Amino acid sequence: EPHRFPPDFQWGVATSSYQIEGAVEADGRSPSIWDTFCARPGAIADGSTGAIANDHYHRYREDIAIMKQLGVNAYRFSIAWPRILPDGRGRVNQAGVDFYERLVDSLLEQGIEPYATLYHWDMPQVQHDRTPWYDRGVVDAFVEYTDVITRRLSDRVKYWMTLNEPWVISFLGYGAGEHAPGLRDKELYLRAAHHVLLAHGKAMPVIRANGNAQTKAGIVLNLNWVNAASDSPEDQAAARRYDQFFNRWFAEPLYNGRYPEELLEWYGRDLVPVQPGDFDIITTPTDFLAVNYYARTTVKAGSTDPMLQVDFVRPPGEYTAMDWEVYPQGLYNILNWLHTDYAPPALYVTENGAAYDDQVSAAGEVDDPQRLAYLEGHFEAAYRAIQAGIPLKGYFVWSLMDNFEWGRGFEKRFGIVFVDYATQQRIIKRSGKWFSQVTRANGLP
Ligand SMILES: OC[C@H]1O[C@H](O[C@H]2[C@H](O)[C@@H](O)[C@@H](O)O[C@@H]2CO)[C@H](O)[C@@H](O)[C@@H]1O
Ligand SMILES: OC[C@H]1O[C@H](O)[C@H](O)[C@@H](O)[C@@H]1O
Repeated sequence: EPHRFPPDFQWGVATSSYQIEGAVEADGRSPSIWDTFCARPGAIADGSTGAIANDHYHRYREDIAIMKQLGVNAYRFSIAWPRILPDGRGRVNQAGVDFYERLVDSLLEQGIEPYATLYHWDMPQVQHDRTPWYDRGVVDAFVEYTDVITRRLSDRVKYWMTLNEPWVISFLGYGAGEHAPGLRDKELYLRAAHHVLLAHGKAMPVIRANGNAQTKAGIVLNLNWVNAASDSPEDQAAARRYDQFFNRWFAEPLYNGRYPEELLEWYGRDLVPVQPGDFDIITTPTDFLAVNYYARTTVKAGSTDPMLQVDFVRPPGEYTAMDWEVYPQGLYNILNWLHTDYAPPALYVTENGAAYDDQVSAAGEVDDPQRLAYLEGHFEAAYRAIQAGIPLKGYFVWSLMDNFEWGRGFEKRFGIVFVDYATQQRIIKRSGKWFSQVTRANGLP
């Protein structure tokens, strides 16, 4: 049925700075909101921190040799704000810029296109003390950081992403208390949600000004396929509300200068601190939309989430170790929705992958058939998306290697490369050896 991807398709792997880098005190780095959040009891399921992680700081060169073995033509990573501006603003930490210059230099000389995420959830603690995401001052703080780092790197970085997953930043950070800084307040979530969009909009012309005519920028949304548990009229209303909350809350502002009206009303329209010209800033034209896709969420009328009055149903099917339903059709559905409704000139899958229990065999191999089947089904959905005329330009697997899985710690392994945390040994997994032939064939056997 299906083989070959377009000739210039970007095959990638993805990481974030706090998840892989470690060396949290090295070279003038100040603590991030995650360094502080990991101290909180019950915050990390395994009681771990990102202090060491994969030691990608002291070890990037070896990790790039592994990407060459995987045959990626693209690597997606984040830049740690805590290393660039340790005081949050003002004094540039030259050693911090240096690391990202060495990283980008070593990537380009191995022919790997760098895709840089500016914010992947690791705001300096000291800056959070002045401007939490719910404080409108955060916008100019982020623009300043954007300005400093885009001035140093845009000679060599063409592809820039503003913020990773506004929903996670605002709801998990400020609404559910599950992510740094660990606050639980409807108003704080809605304000943080708005300042993430504004921070995205205000950064766009700074990225373009500090670049060339080749510079491309956009935001990264997490989007999952949402499913009504039944056709009961109040189960379909529950699903519609969770869809608005999860998928439409950022996409509608970015393309149509509006929040989803009925959920805005349900919340209390006043809680969102919209000022004049905010939607003009939020709608600033992007070169692409980056999508982070993992699962189908099936919703019923209920009160688990008391804010949304919904319960979650697990339909019969396959579940990852995160307890996420495997649903490749979902990826095709999300990409087609975005295509038909927002017509972005380019789409990237900047994240997709799965956590399964990995073991090193006596032979020293990691046999992950369930991860391999996850990836195969989703690459298949992406291939169908391209055949339907959807302008998908690349696909980045989450993740290059096992890393700090935020509130799950190291117990959840998303790598196509295994990490023995005892020694920092990388073992390419079966899923990784298969990916290595997918990249070289530029499609599926
Ligand atoms: O760790 C479990 C975590 O899962 C969900 O959060 C996901 C979300 O579905 C994704 O779209 C993704 O980008 O990021 C999240 C981080 O894992 C749950 O909603 C969340 O409460 C839960 O902690
Ligand atoms: O929580 C699973 C994934 O969610 C998000 O998409 C993050 O960018 C990634 O760091 C994490 O692994």
